[PDB]
Amino acid sequence: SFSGYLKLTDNVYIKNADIVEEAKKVKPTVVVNAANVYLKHGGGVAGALNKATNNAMQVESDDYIATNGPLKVGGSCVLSGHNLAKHCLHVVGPNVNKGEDIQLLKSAYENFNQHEVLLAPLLSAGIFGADPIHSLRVCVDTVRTNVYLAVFDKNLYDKLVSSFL
Ligand SMILES: Cc1nc(C#N)c(N)o1
Repeated sequence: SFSGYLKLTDNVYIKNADIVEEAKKVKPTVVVNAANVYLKHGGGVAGALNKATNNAMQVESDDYIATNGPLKVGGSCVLSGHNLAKHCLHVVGPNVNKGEDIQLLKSAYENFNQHEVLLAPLLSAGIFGADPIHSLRVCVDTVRTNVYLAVFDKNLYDKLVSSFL
């Protein structure tokens, strides 16, 4: 199962890891993708997860969008986890660089409560432009299920752990 995680709360764990390598190792039931409403997995966590699936995640996602239309900011959909997980929960956190409402971050984390255990990144962090310290706070105050957070950046991981209240 999940190894080397630091326990933050009753249900939130954190590790300095590449979520792709973590998913390939653990093969979790659910890996969370830091998705956008169009499921265009170009960069950040989404680009990395999609590249690990040899673009199969993008092909599946394009068919999903053709059928259903775009997701809402704060929403999610469950698709295949391909070679990374049983399922991928594509969750859209607000993108601060596109001027989206940061208050939607709690709605985005609420999607995690539909899954007993997840491997996930910090929503709206990285190229989505939100403060990762704030994202971790919203995560711990919103998610009640077991969430294993993978933080790619070592310096950010250290800052997150050392400043955790
Ligand atoms: C290549 C890569 N970039 C990230 C991020 N963020 C990741 N998980 O893997």
